[PDB]
Amino acid sequence: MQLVLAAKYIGAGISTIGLLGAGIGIAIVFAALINGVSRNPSIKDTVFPMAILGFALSEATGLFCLMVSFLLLFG
Amino acid sequence: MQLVLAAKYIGAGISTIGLLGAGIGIAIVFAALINGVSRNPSIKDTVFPMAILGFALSEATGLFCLMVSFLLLFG
Amino acid sequence: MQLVLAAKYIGAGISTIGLLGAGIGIAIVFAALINGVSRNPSIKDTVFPMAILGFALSEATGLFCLMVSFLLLF
Amino acid sequence: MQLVLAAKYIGAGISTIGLLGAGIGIAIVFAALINGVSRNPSIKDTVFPMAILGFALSEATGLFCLMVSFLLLF
Amino acid sequence: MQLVLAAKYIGAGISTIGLLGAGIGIAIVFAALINGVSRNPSIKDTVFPMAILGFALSEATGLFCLMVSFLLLF
Amino acid sequence: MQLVLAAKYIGAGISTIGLLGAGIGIAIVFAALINGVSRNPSIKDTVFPMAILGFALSEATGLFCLMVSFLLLF
Amino acid sequence: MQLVLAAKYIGAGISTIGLLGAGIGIAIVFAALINGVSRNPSIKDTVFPMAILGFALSEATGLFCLMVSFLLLF
Amino acid sequence: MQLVLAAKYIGAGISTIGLLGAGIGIAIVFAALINGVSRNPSIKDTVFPMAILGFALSEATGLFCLMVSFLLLF
Amino acid sequence: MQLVLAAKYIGAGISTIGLLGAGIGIAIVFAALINGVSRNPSIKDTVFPMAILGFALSEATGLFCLMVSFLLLFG
Amino acid sequence: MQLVLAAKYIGAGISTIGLLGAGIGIAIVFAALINGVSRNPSIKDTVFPMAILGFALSEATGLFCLMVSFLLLFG
Ligand SMILES: CC[C@H]1/C=C/C=C/C[C@@H](C)[C@H](O)[C@@](C)(O)C(=O)[C@@H](C)[C@H](O)[C@@H](C)C(=O)[C@@H](C)[C@H](O)[C@@H](C)/C=C/C(=O)O[C@@H]2[C@H](C)[C@H](CC1)O[C@@]1(O[C@@H](C[C@@H](C)O)[C@@H](C)CC1=O)[C@H]2C
Ligand SMILES: CC[C@H]1/C=C/C=C/C[C@@H](C)[C@H](O)[C@@](C)(O)C(=O)[C@@H](C)[C@H](O)[C@@H](C)C(=O)[C@@H](C)[C@H](O)[C@@H](C)/C=C/C(=O)O[C@@H]2[C@H](C)[C@H](CC1)O[C@@]1(O[C@@H](C[C@@H](C)O)[C@@H](C)CC1=O)[C@H]2C
Ligand SMILES: CC[C@H]1/C=C/C=C/C[C@@H](C)[C@H](O)[C@@](C)(O)C(=O)[C@@H](C)[C@H](O)[C@@H](C)C(=O)[C@@H](C)[C@H](O)[C@@H](C)/C=C/C(=O)O[C@@H]2[C@H](C)[C@H](CC1)O[C@@]1(O[C@@H](C[C@@H](C)O)[C@@H](C)CC1=O)[C@H]2C
Ligand SMILES: CC[C@H]1/C=C/C=C/C[C@@H](C)[C@H](O)[C@@](C)(O)C(=O)[C@@H](C)[C@H](O)[C@@H](C)C(=O)[C@@H](C)[C@H](O)[C@@H](C)/C=C/C(=O)O[C@@H]2[C@H](C)[C@H](CC1)O[C@@]1(O[C@@H](C[C@@H](C)O)[C@@H](C)CC1=O)[C@H]2C
Ligand SMILES: CC[C@H]1/C=C/C=C/C[C@@H](C)[C@H](O)[C@@](C)(O)C(=O)[C@@H](C)[C@H](O)[C@@H](C)C(=O)[C@@H](C)[C@H](O)[C@@H](C)/C=C/C(=O)O[C@@H]2[C@H](C)[C@H](CC1)O[C@@]1(O[C@@H](C[C@@H](C)O)[C@@H](C)CC1=O)[C@H]2C
Ligand SMILES: CC[C@H]1/C=C/C=C/C[C@@H](C)[C@H](O)[C@@](C)(O)C(=O)[C@@H](C)[C@H](O)[C@@H](C)C(=O)[C@@H](C)[C@H](O)[C@@H](C)/C=C/C(=O)O[C@@H]2[C@H](C)[C@H](CC1)O[C@@]1(O[C@@H](C[C@@H](C)O)[C@@H](C)CC1=O)[C@H]2C
Ligand SMILES: CC[C@H]1/C=C/C=C/C[C@@H](C)[C@H](O)[C@@](C)(O)C(=O)[C@@H](C)[C@H](O)[C@@H](C)C(=O)[C@@H](C)[C@H](O)[C@@H](C)/C=C/C(=O)O[C@@H]2[C@H](C)[C@H](CC1)O[C@@]1(O[C@@H](C[C@@H](C)O)[C@@H](C)CC1=O)[C@H]2C
Ligand SMILES: CC[C@H]1/C=C/C=C/C[C@@H](C)[C@H](O)[C@@](C)(O)C(=O)[C@@H](C)[C@H](O)[C@@H](C)C(=O)[C@@H](C)[C@H](O)[C@@H](C)/C=C/C(=O)O[C@@H]2[C@H](C)[C@H](CC1)O[C@@]1(O[C@@H](C[C@@H](C)O)[C@@H](C)CC1=O)[C@H]2C
Repeated sequence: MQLVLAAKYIGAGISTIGLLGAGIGIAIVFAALINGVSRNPSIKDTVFPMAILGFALSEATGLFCLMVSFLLLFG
Repeated sequence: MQLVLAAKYIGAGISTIGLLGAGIGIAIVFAALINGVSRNPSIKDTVFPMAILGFALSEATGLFCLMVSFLLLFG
Repeated sequence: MQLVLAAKYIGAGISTIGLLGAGIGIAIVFAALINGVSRNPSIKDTVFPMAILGFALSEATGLFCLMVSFLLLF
Repeated sequence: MQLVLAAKYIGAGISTIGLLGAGIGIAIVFAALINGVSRNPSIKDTVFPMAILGFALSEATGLFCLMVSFLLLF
Repeated sequence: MQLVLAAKYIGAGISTIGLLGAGIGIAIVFAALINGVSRNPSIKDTVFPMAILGFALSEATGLFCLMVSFLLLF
Repeated sequence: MQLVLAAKYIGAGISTIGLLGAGIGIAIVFAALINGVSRNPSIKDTVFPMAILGFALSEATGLFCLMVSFLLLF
Repeated sequence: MQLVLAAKYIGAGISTIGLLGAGIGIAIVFAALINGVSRNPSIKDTVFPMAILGFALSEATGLFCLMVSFLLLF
Repeated sequence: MQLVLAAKYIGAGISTIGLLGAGIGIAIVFAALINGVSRNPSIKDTVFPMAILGFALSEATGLFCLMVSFLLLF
Repeated sequence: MQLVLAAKYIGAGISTIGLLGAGIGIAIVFAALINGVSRNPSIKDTVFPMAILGFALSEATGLFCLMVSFLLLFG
Repeated sequence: MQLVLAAKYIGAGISTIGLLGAGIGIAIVFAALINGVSRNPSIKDTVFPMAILGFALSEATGLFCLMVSFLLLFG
C-alpha cells in the first residue's frame, strides 16, 4: 500500500517532464508561422493551417505524457 | 502515510521541471514577433495575434505541469 | 511484490521523458514546411508529403516510449 | 515527521530546475530585440514594448517554479 | 530477487530516454530535406536518398536504446 | 535529523542546476550584442544598455537558484 | 549479490542516455550535407566523404555508451 | 554522520552539472566574436572587450556552482 | 562491500551521459566544414585541419567521461 | 565507511555530466572558426587565436567538473 502509492505519485510528477517538448515545439511552429508571414504576407492563408496542424501534432506528445500522469494519479 | 506524503512533495518539485519548456517557448514566439516586425514593420497587426495565440498554446503546457504540481501538493 | 509494483510505476513515468524528442521534432519538421512554402509557394505539393513522412517517423520514436510506459503500467 | 521534512527540502531544490527556462528565454527575447534594432534602428519604439511583454511572460514561468519552491520550504 | 526485478523495470524506463535523440535527429534531417528542396527543386532526386540514409542512421541509435530496454524487460 | 540534514545538502546541490540557464542566457545576450554591433557599428550606444538589461534579468534567475541553495545550506 | 546485480541493470539503462547525442549529431551532419548539396550541387563528391567521416565519429560516441551498457549487462 | 557525509559528496557531484551552462555559454560568446570579426574586421577592437565581459559573466554562473560544490566537499 | 560495488556500477553508467556532448559537438564541427566548403570550395585544404583539431578537442571531453567510467568499472 | 565510499563513487560519475558543456562548446567555437574563414579567408590569422582562447576557456569548465570527479574518487 505505502510504497505503491508513493511510487504512483513520484511517477506522476516525472510524467510531466516530457511536456517541455510540446512547450518548445508549439513555439517553434508559431515562430516559423510568424517569420514566414513577415517575409511573404500573401502566403498567410496557406501556412496558417500548416501551423495549426504542426501545433496539434506536437501538443499530442504532451497529451500522452499527461495521460500517463493521470493514470498514475487516479487509474 | 510518511512515505506517501514525502512522495507527494518530491513529486510536486519534479512536476515543475516541465515549465522550462513554456519559458523557452514563449520566448521563441516573441523573438520571432520581434524579428518579423523588424524585417517588415507593416506586418505587425497581422503577426501580433499569431504571437498571442502561440504564447497561449505554449503556456498551456506549463499550466498542465503546475496543475499536477498543485494536485500533488493539495489535491 | 510491492517493491516491483513500485518500480513499474516509477519506470512508466520515466518512460515518458523521451516523448519530449517527438514534441520538439514534429515541430522542427513543420517549421521547415512553413519556411519552405513561404520562400517558395510553388513547392508545396512536393514538400508536404515529405513533412508527413518526417513527422510520422519522429513521432514513432515517442510512441515506442509510450509503448514501454504501457507495458510497465499494465 | 523527519522523512516528510527531508522530502520538502529535496523537492524545493528540484523545484528550481525549471528556472533555467526563464534564464534562457529572457535571453532569447533580448537577443531578438538587439538583432531587430541593429537591422532596423527605426523600429525600436515598436519592438521594445513587445520585448517587455515577452520576457515578462517568460520570466513568470520561473516565478511559478519558485512559488512551489517556497511553498515547500515554509 | 524483488530488488533485481525492480531494477529491470526502472532500468527499462530509463533506457527509453535516449530515444529523444532519434526523435529530434530524424526531424533535423527531414527539415533540411524540405529546406533544400524549397531553395532548389531540381536537387530533390539527389538529396532525398541522403535524407533516407540520415534518418536510418539516426533511427538506429533509437533502435539500440529500445534493444537494451527490451533486454531488461524480458 | 541525519535524514533532514542530508536532504538539505543534496537539495543544495540540486538547486544550482538552474544556473546553467543563466550561463547560456547571458551568453545569448552578449552574442547578439556582438553580432548587432558588427553588422551596424553606429547602433552600439543604443543596444549596449539593452544588453546590460538582458544580462541582468537572465542573471536574476541564477540569483534565485543560488538563493534557494544558500537557504538550504544555512 | 542481488543489490550488485540490481545496480548493473539500472546502470545499463542509464548508460544508453548518451546515445541521444549520436542520434542528434548524425542528423546534424546529414542536415549540413543536404543543405550544402542544395546550395552547390557540384560540391557533392567533395562533401560526401566528409559527411561519412563526421557521422562515423559522432556515432562512435554512442557505441562507447553501448559498450558500457553491454559490459554491465553480461 | 555517515548519511550526512554521503549526502555532502552526492550533492557536490550534482553541484557541477550547472557548469555545462558556462561551457556552452562561453563558446556562444566567442562564436559571435569570430563571426562578427569575419564579417567586419574593422570592428574587432570594439567587440573584443564585449566578448571578454560576456565570457566573464557567463563563466561566473559556473563558478557559483563550483563554489557550492566546494562548500559541500570541505 | 555490496553497496560500494553497486555504487561503482551505477556511477559507471552515469559517467557515460557526458558523451552526448562529444556526439553533438563532433557533428557540429563537421557540419560547419561541410557548409563552409559548400560556400567556398577553394578553402577546403585550409579548414579541414581546423575541423580535425576541433574534432579532437571536443572528443577529448568524451574521453575523460569514459576514463572515469572505466576507473569505476575496473580501477 | 560503506555508505560514504559508495556516495563518493556515485558523486564522481555525476561530476562528469557537466563535461557535455565543453564537448558542445569547444565545437561551437571551431564551427564559427570554420564558417568565418570560409566567408573571409584573409581573416584567418586574426580569428584562429580567438578560437584557441574560446576553446581553452570553455574547456576550463569541463576541467572543473573533472577536478571534482577526481577529488571524490581519490581525495
Ligand atoms: C492533439 C489534439 C489537440 C487539439 C488540436 C486542435 C486543433 C484545432 C484548432 C482549430 C484548435 O482547436 C484551436 C487553435 O482553435 C484551439 O486550440 C482552441 C480550442 C482554443 O480555444 C484557442 C482558439 C485558444 O484561444 C486557446 C489559446 C485558449 O485560449 C486556451 C484557454 C487554451 C489552451 C490550451 O492549451 O487548450 C488545450 C489544447 C487546445 C488541446 C489541443 C489538443 O486540448 C486541450 O488539452 C488537452 C490535453 C493536452 C495536454 O493535450 C485536454 C486537457 C483537453 C483539451 O481540450 C486544451 C486544454
Ligand atoms: C491557455 C493558458 C494561458 C492563456 C493565455 C491567454 C492569452 C491571451 C492574451 C490576450 C492574454 O490575456 C494577455 C497576453 O493579455 C496576458 O497574458 C495578460 C493577461 C497579462 O496580464 C500580461 C499582459 C502581463 O502583463 C503579464 C506579463 C503579467 O504582468 C504577469 C503578472 C503575469 C504573468 C503570467 O504568466 O500570468 C499568467 C498567464 C496570463 C497565464 C496564461 C494562460 O494565465 C495565468 O497563469 C496560469 C498558470 C500558468 C502556468 O499557465 C493560471 C494560474 C491562470 C492564470 O491566470 C496567469 C497568472
Ligand atoms: C513577470 C514578473 C517579473 C517582473 C517583470 C517586470 C517587467 C517590467 C519591467 C519594467 C521590469 O520590472 C524592469 C526591466 O524594469 C526591471 O527588471 C526593473 C525592476 C529593474 O530595476 C532594472 C532597472 C534592472 O536593471 C534590474 C535588472 C536591476 O539591475 C536588479 C537589481 C534587479 C533585478 C531583478 O531581476 O529584479 C527582480 C525581478 C524583476 C523579479 C521578476 C518579476 O521581481 C522582483 O522579485 C520579486 C520576488 C522574487 C521572489 O521574484 C519581488 C521582490 C519584486 C521584484 O522586484 C526583483 C527582485
Ligand atoms: C536503422 C533501421 C531503420 C531502417 C530504416 C530504413 C530506411 C529505408 C526507407 C526506404 C524506409 O524503409 C521507409 C522510409 O520507406 C520506411 O520507413 C517505410 C517502411 C515506412 O513504412 C514509411 C513509408 C512510413 O510510412 C512510416 C511513417 C510508417 O507509416 C509508420 C507506421 C512507421 C513508423 C516507424 O517508425 O516505423 C519504424 C521505422 C521504419 C524503423 C526504421 C529502422 O523500423 C521499425 O522500428 C524499429 C525500432 C526503432 C526504434 O528504430 C524496429 C521495431 C523495426 C521497425 O520496424 C519501424 C516500426
Ligand atoms: C540581477 C542582479 C544582477 C545585477 C546586474 C547589474 C547590471 C548592471 C551592470 C552595469 C553591472 O553592474 C556590470 C556589468 O557593470 C557589472 O556586472 C560589474 C559590476 C562587473 O564588475 C563587471 C564589469 C565585471 O567586470 C565582471 C565580469 C567582474 O569582473 C566579475 C568578477 C564578476 C562576475 C559576476 O558574475 O559578478 C556577479 C554579477 C555582477 C551579478 C549580477 C547581479 O551580481 C553578483 O552575483 C550575484 C549572484 C548571481 C548568481 O546572480 C550576487 C552574489 C551579487 C553579486 O555580486 C556578482 C558576483
Ligand atoms: C562508427 C561505427 C558505425 C559504423 C559507421 C560506418 C560508416 C560507413 C558507412 C559505409 C556505413 O556503414 C553505411 C552508411 O553504409 C551504413 O550504415 C550501411 C552499413 C547500411 O547498410 C545502410 C545502407 C543503411 O541503409 C542502413 C542504415 C540500413 O537501412 C539498416 C538496416 C542498418 C542500420 C544500421 O544502423 O546499422 C548498424 C550501424 C551502422 C552500426 C554503427 C557502426 O553498426 C552495426 O551494428 C554493430 C553492433 C552494434 C552493437 O552497434 C555491428 C553488428 C556492425 C553493424 O552493422 C549496424 C547494426
Ligand atoms: C584527443 C582525443 C582524440 C584524438 C584525436 C586525434 C585526431 C587526429 C586525426 C588525424 C585522427 O587520427 C583521425 C581523424 O584520422 C581519426 O580519427 C582516425 C584515427 C579514425 O580511424 C577515423 C578516420 C575513422 O575512420 C573512425 C571513424 C573509425 O572508423 C572508427 C572505428 C573509430 C571511431 C572512434 O571514435 O575511434 C576513437 C577516436 C579516433 C578517438 C579520438 C581521440 O580515439 C580513440 O577513442 C578513445 C576514447 C574516445 C572516447 O575519445 C580511446 C579509446 C583511444 C582511441 O583510440 C578511438 C577508438
Ligand atoms: C584551460 C586549460 C586548457 C589549456 C589550453 C591551452 C591552449 C593553448 C593551445 C595552444 C593548446 O595547448 C593546443 C591547441 O596546442 C593543444 O591543445 C595542444 C596541447 C594539443 O597537443 C593539440 C595541438 C592537439 O593536437 C590535441 C588535439 C591532441 O592531439 C590531443 C591528444 C589532446 C586532447 C586534449 O583534450 O588535450 C587536453 C587539453 C589540451 C587540455 C587543455 C586545458 O589540457 C589537458 O586536459 C586537462 C583536463 C581537461 C579536462 O581540462 C588535463 C587532463 C591535462 C591536459 O593537458 C589535455 C588532456
